Amino acid sequence: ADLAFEAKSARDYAWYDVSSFLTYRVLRTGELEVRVRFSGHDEWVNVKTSVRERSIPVEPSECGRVNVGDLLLCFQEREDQALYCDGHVLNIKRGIHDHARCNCVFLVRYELDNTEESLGLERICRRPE
Ligand SMILES: OC[C@H]1O[C@H](O[C@H]2[C@H](O)[C@@H](O)[C@H](OCCCCC3CCCCC3)O[C@@H]2CO)[C@H](O)[C@@H](O)[C@@H]1O
Ligand SMILES: [Zn+2]
Repeated sequence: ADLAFEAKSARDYAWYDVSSFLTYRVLRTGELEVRVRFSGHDEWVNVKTSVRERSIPVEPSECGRVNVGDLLLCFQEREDQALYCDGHVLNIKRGIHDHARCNCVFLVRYELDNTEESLGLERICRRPE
């Protein structure tokens, strides 16, 4: 299977699945940027910093491969809005569960503002590798 990607947006700092790439441009400065179309509107995003390989769901049977200090894309639901953004695992309370669903609790620290939330596996994706 081929590489899929996600891009970070300058509007909200959240990551969105990239559908396709349209063109590119070089800045006076030398930074390279890329015009990205999102799946589901259109943006210039820095290649080095704001585009990476798509995060990957964790299945309950493999919840053990998530550790502290791991970087994860987290579904951060609030008021109304819901953003997928980066946080790091600070701590894990492992639960008693089978392959069907994971009741482990992952305390994450969101990178942007250092706020803290407790998430289920269902609201986190790991990074490749
Ligand atoms: O590249 C900058 C940093 O992040 C990397 O991940 C990112 C990396 O940033 C970025 O350059 C690289 O961009 C690849 C973006 C894909 C460009 C687009 C692809 C479809 C059509 C061709 C053009 O993606 C890496 C993942 O392949 C690496 O994880 C990191 O080591 C590296 O320093
Ligand atoms: Zn688990």
